[PDB]
Amino acid sequence: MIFPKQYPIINFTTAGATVQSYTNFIRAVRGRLTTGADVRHEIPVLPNRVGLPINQRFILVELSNHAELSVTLALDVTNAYVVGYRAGNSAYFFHPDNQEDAEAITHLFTDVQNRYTFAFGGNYDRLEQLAGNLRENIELGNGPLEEAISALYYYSTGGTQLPTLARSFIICIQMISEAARFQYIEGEMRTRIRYNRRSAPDPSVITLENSWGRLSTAIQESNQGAFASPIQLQRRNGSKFSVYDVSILIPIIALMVYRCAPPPSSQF
Ligand SMILES: Nc1nc2nc(C(=O)NCCNC(=O)Nc3ccccc3)cnc2c(=O)[nH]1
Repeated sequence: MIFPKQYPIINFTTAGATVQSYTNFIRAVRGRLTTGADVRHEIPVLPNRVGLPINQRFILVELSNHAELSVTLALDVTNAYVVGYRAGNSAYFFHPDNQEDAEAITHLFTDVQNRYTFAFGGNYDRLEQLAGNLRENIELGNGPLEEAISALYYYSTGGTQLPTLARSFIICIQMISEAARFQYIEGEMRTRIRYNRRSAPDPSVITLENSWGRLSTAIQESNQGAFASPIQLQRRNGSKFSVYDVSILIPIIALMVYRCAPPPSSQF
């Protein structure tokens, strides 16, 4: 047999990548993460986890290498989170947050011979501890990505040490999930690809990543766009930047996590 559907796959390679091919990739990931059901202040909202059928729950990102290697990451559509990956005959999942997530990930990579669930979760704090480095000290760009794809591919066979695996996840998550979430972070990665120059993320990138949930909730709870409480971000040079309203974020955030139902008066 072969029980219906199967999750959408988007392909990207680091080999010969360009600003245009990376832009096409991120646009496609955003297109599979959202449905068009839910747009607030011109900003798409991800599907609500509540009642979402398991057949619509994930997307697959197949990454390949100039080294001719390929790994497939699985992203949860509710939050763009990388929940695990497959490399040939092994799959690995981060420790699930709850029982319902544990069941859901049994629907991924269902014919791999070897399935493992890490005993650690996949949040940045945990991965930074394992990597022995913070995000601010881990270079991003097309070279880091090419190297991360090889690292994930060789984990099975003892080639990749834990610290290097956790660093490689840190690279993938920011270059795929965070770029999908934020046009600003997609733009940061386009710069590094255009000049083929790797560099660690500056405070503007890091404070956006750390603030995604808070900004999603502040936008969704706003009064016609106005925040009850401002949110402080940082500029590139580390100086503070106060956000009072959704308006200044329209060019910056591309997707929000679903927090609250939209109040009457906005998709009519
Ligand atoms: N594996 C993984 N790990 C990740 N870890 C983080 C991370 O710690 N974020 C720091 C906390 N920031 C934040 O507002 N989080 C958030 C809010 C709602 C839903 C998901 C994340 C982000 N993305 C990812 C991700 O996309 N995949």
